Amino acid sequence: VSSAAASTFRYTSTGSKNARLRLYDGANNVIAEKIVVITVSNAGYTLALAKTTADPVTTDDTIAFSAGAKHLSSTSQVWWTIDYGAGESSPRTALTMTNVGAAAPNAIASLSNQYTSGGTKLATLRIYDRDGVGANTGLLLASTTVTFTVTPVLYALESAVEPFSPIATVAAKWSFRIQRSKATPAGVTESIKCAFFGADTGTAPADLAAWLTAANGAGGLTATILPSSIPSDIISFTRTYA
Repeated sequence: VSSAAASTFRYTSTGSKNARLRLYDGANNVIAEKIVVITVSNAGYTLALAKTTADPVTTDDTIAFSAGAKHLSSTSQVWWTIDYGAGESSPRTALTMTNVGAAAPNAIASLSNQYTSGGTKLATLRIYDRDGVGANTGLLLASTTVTFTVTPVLYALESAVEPFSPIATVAAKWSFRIQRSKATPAGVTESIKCAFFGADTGTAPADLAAWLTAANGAGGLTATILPSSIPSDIISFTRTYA
């Protein structure tokens, strides 16, 4: 029918398609017609995902995952994205579907994240047929989700006043120490900026952002806790009451 090279197409939707070859006269009437049925089925995609770390996960450590993608008989490059509860990675990452059948799913490397907060966290791995680089966003080939709990790290406070009863119009030294429920991992030093409000001024920051500004402001101090240590350095605020 032509001397041109073969033409390649990828079907957007699933179902049954009718590759149709037609012969047209001058009046665009069908003379001869040939139909080839193409079955576009997106099933048969297996997505495995699990967490490597098995001990009670803390917010200090980094939780890593092992993930893989497999198809029954299709060896075609797909795209994958990962969501840790905050959204999906903006560039879809290409995956080569070298292995098929039931031998071994193709693995996905460098899957890890650090969870700032605690509680129940879920990780969802999704695979799409087409890259989302452009306006094209192919059908979601498959998805999976694994949920787990992470124990948050709680902070306890020890407080004292250098004079136990601050004399009116006399300076008093508030001393503060911070205890961490879990020892900080080695190589990680924690610098926490703290702001204190005494009853002398009579006005306290009623807003969280105001407290943050006070901590980062002049009337705030910094407590440094060294790696592999529970306690913190003593923090001393001098305040005068009238």
